[PDB]
Amino acid sequence: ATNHNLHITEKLEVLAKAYSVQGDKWRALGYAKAINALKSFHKPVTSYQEACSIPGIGKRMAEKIIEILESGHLRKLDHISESVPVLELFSNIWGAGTKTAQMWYQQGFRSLEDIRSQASLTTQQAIGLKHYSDFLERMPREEATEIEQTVQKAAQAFNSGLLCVACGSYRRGKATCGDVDVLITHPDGRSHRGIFSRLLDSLRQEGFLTDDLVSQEENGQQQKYLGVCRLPGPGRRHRRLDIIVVPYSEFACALLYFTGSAHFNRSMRALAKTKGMSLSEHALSTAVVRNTHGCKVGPGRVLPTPTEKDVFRLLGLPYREPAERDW
DNA sequence: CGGCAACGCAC
DNA sequence: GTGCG
DNA sequence: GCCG
Ligand code: NA
Ligand code: NA
Ligand code: NA
Repeated sequence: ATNHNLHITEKLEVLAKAYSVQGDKWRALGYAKAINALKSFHKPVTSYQEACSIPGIGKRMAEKIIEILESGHLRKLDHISESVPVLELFSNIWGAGTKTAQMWYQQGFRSLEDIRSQASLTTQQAIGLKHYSDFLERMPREEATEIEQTVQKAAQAFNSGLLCVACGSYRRGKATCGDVDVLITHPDGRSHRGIFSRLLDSLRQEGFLTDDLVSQEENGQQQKYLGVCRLPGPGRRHRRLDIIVVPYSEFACALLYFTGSAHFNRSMRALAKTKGMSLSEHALSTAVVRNTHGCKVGPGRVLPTPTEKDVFRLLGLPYREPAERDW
């Protein structure tokens, strides 16, 4: 879908990025949703009233949209802190968010070399810094495929019945991916247990995993690994890789969650909410039991969902293919 | 005005 | 408990 | 920022 409001959305993206790097995530979110709507509008926006009519665009956003449209500029841009470029630079380091970026900036740091030479770094941040360039690039989906096949080969050697699927943007069909998230499970509902640890060991022994950001995270019955991998061969770059092992009964909800996108997951959680349910990476459940003070006193009950279609069905929604889940 | 999800891990 | 993804 |  052609963007008939490019000059507009271009200036709005710069402002949104400013808010995002300085910590105002909620304000940045609002901009991102409004920007999406603009890029996909059938024609160049021509009036404030019309702008206001689009879902996601309120008075404030319409006010800026019309300003750019009629004046060609957005004055709010000329008042952006000069620090934004550096705050984005620092926040591009895996493990370093806005607060850390802010702190380093207040210490006078301005470049990556400054960081490497004078900044205090967590273990995760040091790995993120040393792979700065590799991690900022989006890999061709062809490489993500090789990464997924590598994990799957190691996994299936332990149990040929395991089901492995790369999620994230890869599953949504994008030509390039910022990372690879391999979701692993077993149809018999129990054989996924005792795989996670030895799978990581096997991949580590074979030289595929090069650094661990979080060797193991236990979220209910789900086990997650966050790390760094590199395919064999000269010229290969280091890439971000997550491996998640889950019980079959939660496979559909895990698939949906890790496939995303982050915006799609938000709309689905909100929608589940309007229907007295909650949707997480674990399951689709009925609303939690609350007391006189609207406080969690008892978990809602899990509504079994064998496949993603079941989740949409129970939510009264038409099924949506992964490629259609950017928003 | 408050919600926009909730959570685990590193520190 | 803060920060991060 | 947007929305109820
Ligand atoms: Na600003
Ligand atoms: Na970061
Ligand atoms: Na507010």
